[PDB]
Amino acid sequence: KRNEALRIESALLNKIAMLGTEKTAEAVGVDKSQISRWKRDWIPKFSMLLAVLEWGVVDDDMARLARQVAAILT
DNA sequence: TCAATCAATTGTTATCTAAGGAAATACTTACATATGGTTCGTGCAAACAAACGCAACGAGG
Repeated sequence: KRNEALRIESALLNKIAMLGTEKTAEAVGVDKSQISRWKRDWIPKFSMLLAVLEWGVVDDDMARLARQVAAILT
């Protein structure tokens, strides 16, 4: 669960970074500072919970690989 | 016939220099209320951070 927690934290932080701390705050309903500080404080803890809760999702690179394979075959 | 001087009792102070050895543990007021401090998540502005566009400069041709 340790490495799953690390993976989930990395995926979450990547999603926030891609969407944008400012944009993520605007969509969530908080201030950019709140997202910036959740990234430091709770995202690791929530990530460990997800690792235990077994909510891990497919890594996006392998997702792109699967999409490409499904396009090439079909 | 009082007091200056001996005499026994009481209290204070002293007993070498270094190196090793680690310390311990009984002896239980309780329930309620006011207040206030501390922790925590938030917002706002400030303070950094990335990545360009433009212009000036200074070397190359």
